[PDB]
Amino acid sequence: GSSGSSGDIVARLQTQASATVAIPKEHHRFVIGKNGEKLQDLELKTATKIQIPRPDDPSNQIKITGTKEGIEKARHEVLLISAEQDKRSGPSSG
Repeated sequence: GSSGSSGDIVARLQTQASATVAIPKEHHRFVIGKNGEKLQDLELKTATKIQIPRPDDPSNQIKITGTKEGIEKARHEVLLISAEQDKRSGPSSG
């Protein structure tokens, strides 16, 4: 037992929310893609509005807006990737 017990509290879905993910500017790239395809796929697959801060801005937290399910998908992916980096081992070859 580590996670779960999501539960569901009676709540309408006639609104829009927005969340953020605190990550290092070094991982922001791993979310955008080698040339700039990753972010694209995410924005679509999740159908959310991802917004990454400039490489000179003191803001290293990404913004995700959309459907409770959409933002979640992007938040779960953006985190999974950024997390793996933290558990790195050596010189990522390839």
